Amino acid sequence: YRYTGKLRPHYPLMPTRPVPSYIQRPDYADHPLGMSESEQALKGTSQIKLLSSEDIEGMRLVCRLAREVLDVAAGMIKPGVTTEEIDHAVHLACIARNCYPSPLNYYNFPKSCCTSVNEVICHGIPDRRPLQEGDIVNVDITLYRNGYHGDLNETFFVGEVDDGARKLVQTTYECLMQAIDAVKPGVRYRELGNIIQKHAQANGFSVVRSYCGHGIHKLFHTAPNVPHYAKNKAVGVMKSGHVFTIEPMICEGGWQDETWPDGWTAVTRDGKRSAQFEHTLLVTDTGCEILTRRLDSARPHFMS
Ligand SMILES: O=C(NO)c1ccnc2c1ccn2Cc1ccccc1
Ligand SMILES: [Co+2]
Ligand SMILES: [Co+2]
Ligand SMILES: [Mg+2]
Ligand code: NA
Repeated sequence: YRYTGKLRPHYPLMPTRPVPSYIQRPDYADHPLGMSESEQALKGTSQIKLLSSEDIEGMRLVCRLAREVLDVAAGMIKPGVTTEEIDHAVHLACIARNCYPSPLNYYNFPKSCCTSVNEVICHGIPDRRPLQEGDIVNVDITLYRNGYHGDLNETFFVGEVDDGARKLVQTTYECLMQAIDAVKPGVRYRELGNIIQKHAQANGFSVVRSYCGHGIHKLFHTAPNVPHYAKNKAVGVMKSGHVFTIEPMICEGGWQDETWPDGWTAVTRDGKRSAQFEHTLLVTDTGCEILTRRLDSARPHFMS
């Protein structure tokens, strides 16, 4: 395998972390290939759940808890910290909040969060590599509580970064917020990729095509499919009571991705950097609520 950049996996991985049996588990947690029977059943349906009041309270709760866990991870980002140590802290933080860390054994993913450095687009596996000054790193969190999943991510700076890193991360965050600002009943899910790609291209960046936003609630990934690029053919119209993610991945060079031999880590084919942000959103009559927002600070972590 020809690595596309400088990054390499740093093995061994710490042995798999257990979740106490007192924590409710999603179906895939105990499936040997990590398959979700509930996702596979709804595979090939395009109908989007209208959440009940009970469902909405359950999503507010788990999305609030997932934000608290991302904020734990954000506190740790500095030179010399391993991504494995971030994952260990995340894993304990979930457990402390009576949540299952959704990524764990999702299609056999080995860890409790994804940590994506520099050319990694998404789904990076926490490992023994110490963060270096100049790195950008994304931490992607998803929790499962009382049957509901809540999903968010942010990209962070590792000490001082270059002007390129600042522009890439700022623009990706702007893409996400412009998409969110368009969300309201009656808007087609395919329109968000037009707004995202228009703002990436105006700043000289490309948009990953292989990974999309998703419906989320009782399932980790379900309808709708929400592409981040222009002129996609996503099916569906936003209705009050829909919940889904927007999670644009923006790249310095081309959009093309490939996967490491580990089967998970997605990287730019050209080895240039990619950044990502993600929120979980509830469509309301007036617009949108950001279920994974910060409650106690106006700005994402990179802004400070
Ligand atoms: O937080 C997440 N997204 O916002 C999240 C998303 C999608 N897939 C995930 C994670 C967790 C683990 N896998 C599963 C996987 C399956 C085949 C290839 C690569 C990864
Ligand atoms: Co996520
Ligand atoms: Co997601
Ligand atoms: Mg090394
Ligand atoms: Na990256």
